[PDB]
Amino acid sequence: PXAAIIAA
Ligand SMILES: [Cl-]
Repeated sequence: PXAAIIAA
């Protein structure tokens, strides 16, 4: 979930 936010 933390990577999801950063990538987005
Ligand atoms: Cl961006």
